[PDB]
Amino acid sequence: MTSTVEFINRWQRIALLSQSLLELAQRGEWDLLLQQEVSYLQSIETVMEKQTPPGITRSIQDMVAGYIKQTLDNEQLLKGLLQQRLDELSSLIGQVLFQGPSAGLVPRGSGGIEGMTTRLTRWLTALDNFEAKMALLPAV
Repeated sequence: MTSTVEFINRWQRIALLSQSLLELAQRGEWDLLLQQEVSYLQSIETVMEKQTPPGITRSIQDMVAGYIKQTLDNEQLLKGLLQQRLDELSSLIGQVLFQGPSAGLVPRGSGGIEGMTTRLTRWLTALDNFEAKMALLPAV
């Protein structure tokens, strides 16, 4: 049951990762967001590579759908929080737009803020990508 184990375990990892990253975002610990970033996005992509058949079984789908509720709620709260956070941060760095919930805040950071902005913008658009594409999953 290798594909079963990988599918449920990876959804479990994404659920626990997004939960952890949510708590950290609520506490202001952006450091572990930047670290576990690559971990979270990797787990997302690799579970989505495990395309399960239309006729998925009861227990698998129930546990998976639970982890899907976890990660989509955690990442929803992450998405809005980090959208408003990068909003404020770009306002601190220079000036934010009245509306700019996309990859446009700080075009050339140059110094240490360069990595922060480019990561978290690629991150938010990869979150929105996961959200959308996994909602578009015809067979999970």
